[PDB]
This record gives sequence, C-alpha cells and structure tokens, in this order.
Amino acid sequence: VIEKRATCSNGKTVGDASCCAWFDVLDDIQQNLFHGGQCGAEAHESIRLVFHDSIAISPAMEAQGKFGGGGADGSIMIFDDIETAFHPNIGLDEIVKLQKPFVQKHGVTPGDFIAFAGAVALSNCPGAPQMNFFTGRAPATQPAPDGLVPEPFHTVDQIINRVNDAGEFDELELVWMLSAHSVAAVNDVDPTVQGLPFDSTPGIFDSQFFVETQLRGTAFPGSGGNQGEVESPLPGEIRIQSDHTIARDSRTACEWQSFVNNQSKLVDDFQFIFLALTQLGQDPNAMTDCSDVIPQSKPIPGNLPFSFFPAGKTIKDVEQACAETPFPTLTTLPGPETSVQRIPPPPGA
Ligand code: HEM
Ligand SMILES: [Ca+2]
Ligand SMILES: [Ca+2]
Repeated sequence: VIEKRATCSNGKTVGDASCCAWFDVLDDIQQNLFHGGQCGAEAHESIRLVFHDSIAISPAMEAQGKFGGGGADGSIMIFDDIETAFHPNIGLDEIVKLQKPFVQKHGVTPGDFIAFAGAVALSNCPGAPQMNFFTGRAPATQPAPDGLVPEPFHTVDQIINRVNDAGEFDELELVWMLSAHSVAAVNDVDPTVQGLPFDSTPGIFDSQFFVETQLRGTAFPGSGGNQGEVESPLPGEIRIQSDHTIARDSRTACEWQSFVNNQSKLVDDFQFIFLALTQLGQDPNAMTDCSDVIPQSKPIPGNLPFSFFPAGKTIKDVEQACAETPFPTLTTLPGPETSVQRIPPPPGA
C-alpha cells in the first residue's frame, strides 16, 4: 500500500491523505455518539461491538466447505437483523442503530467505522492504551453464521478453542482481550437490572477487573441464578461464569494475575490484541494506518494506587489460583464496603 503522508485542513499530519476525512467522523461521534467524549454506555457498547463483529470468522468452518464469516467486515451492522438476533449478540442492536447513521452520512465502510468507534471509545477512558486505527475493510457480503461468539456459560476449553480457531490466539491472548471488561457493564444477564459493571471502575481502563474477579464471590448483586452469572464480591458488581473460571483455570490464572499492579503490561497487551481483533479477516499489509487521527489517551487522574483492594476487602478474600507467584499485597481503600453504581444504558439495550 502506497501511503502519502499529508497535512490535513485542521493542521494535523497523518500517515496517509485518506485519513483526513476521519477527523470529521471523529468530531461527529465524539459530540453525537459519546456525549462529549465520555467513557460511558455508548463507548462501552462500541468496544463490545468490535469483538462481536471481528471474532465471527472460522477457518475450521471454511475447511468444511461452509462460509465461516468475514471477521472484521462490518457484517454485524450490515446484516444487523440477522446477527443481532444471535443470543451471544444480545443487546447489540441498540448500539448498531445508534452507529448506522454515522456510517451512511460519512460514506465510510461499516467495518472501518466499528473499528474506529471502538478505538475512539477507548481513548475516552482514562488509562487506556494509545489506540491504533487502520482502514481498509470492505463491506461484508454475507452475514456471519451463529455459534461463533462466546457465551458467558461456555467452558474455558470451548472459549480457548473458539479464539484459537478465529485468529490463532493462544490462551494468554484470551486473557489479554478480556481486559476490555475493565470498562464495561452488563445489561441483559440479570433481567431485573441493567448496567451492572464488571469492576468497580467502569470508566477507568485499569486492572480492577483482574483484582476483583479473583476475590471470593459472596452474593448476587440483583436476582440470583441467572444463566452465565456467578456470585460477585461487591454489591452492584456482576461476575460472569466465563471470567470467574478463566481467572481460576491453571492455564490462564497466572496471566490473569499478571495484570494486577502492572499497568504497563495491561496497556501494552491490550493495545496489541485490540489491533489484532480489528484486523481479523483482513490482510494487514493491505490496510492503511490512520492511527494519528485517534485522540491521545489520558492518564488516570488523582493519586490513588493503580491497583487496590476495594474497601472492605483484603488479601484474605483473594482466591489464589496462580501457583507460580503469590497475589500481590495491595492497599485496601478505607471505609465501609460501598456498592458499585450502575451505568444505565440507552433504551433498547
Ligand atoms: C471471550 C469471551 C467473552 C465473553 C464470554 C464475554 C461476555 C460478555 C457478556 C455476557 C457481557 C454483557 C452482555 C450483555 O449484557 O448484553 C459482556 C459485555 C462486554 N464485553 Fe465481553 N465477553 C467476552 C470477551 C470480550 C472481549 C474480547 C471484549 C473486547 C475486545 C469484550 C468487551 C465487552 C464490553 C466492553 C462489554 C460491556 C458492554 C456494555 O457496557 O454495554 N468482551 N461481555
Ligand atoms: Ca463480522
Ligand atoms: Ca476498570
């Protein structure tokens, strides 16, 4: 791909002149999709959308003579009436419908738009890696088949096999991509309440997800026994069965614990695996690097430690599963155990 370094009308230099148009997309989605550049519900939904668009690719199926999906091809938006009805994709038609208009107005491909919005969404969350953005995804011509996006009730072996088929990702990289549950909430698992976060800092890209999933689960935050849900350690926080089990499985437990108190490994690994997800089904050497359009991510504000135990929790509440290295001794925030506030989603989530 021949790139032509250029200075856009806003005065910024980018690696290719074709990237300049994405500055108008950026300003539009920041004000009109993310309410002023927030790391709130639409940002969270947009990050989730990247994975549900991209992981739907299967070389194993292609080897059996069946279409296995095009990976990061924007199919979930183009064929939203089909894909968003798949149970793993529950609640994603809401964000697809909020995103659709931007695609049509700016004339960008659906796949490139999903990857762009995911990167911009993450750049709005303090602590996020400096995110990449490559263009070049042609519109999907066929919807993905079902059975490709992991469910919260799937076993660890099923999920490991699924991501290995999809992109040759190993079990370590499976843990890295689950860092996105550090900026995320659950709207459709518990039918009585929407917006329960996976960690106590859903607006901060940090390792609280990895700390808090390792604590002993003691209660359900809303109703009990929903499929794919297990007890969590804090009021207001939800824990799903897949994350609970991957944190405790001997193949992935030490990599899961490796992010605790290690911000630079969290940022580097997630930067890497997020980019890889957005290139599934594509030829990296045929894409254009428009990463200079993505805003600079901001640091976490304040002076609290990077990782900590939430108030009322100590090392005694950790279910140690990594046999090679002891869970780190973190500080405990002072005061009484406090509930995690929910993140109400837009209508239809
Ligand atoms: C690998 C297996 C995974 C499983 C089983 C899984 C499961 C889930 C479930 C059950 C929810 C809540 C969905 C709902 O209530 O509608 C969710 C939300 C979310 N997931 Fe995952 N996830 C996985 C991997 C990923 C990955 C790789 C990413 C990102 C690259 C991701 C990003 C998110 C985000 C950001 C949310 C929050 C959505 C919101 O706030 O509306 N997840 N995940
Ligand atoms: Ca797709
Ligand atoms: Ca967090």
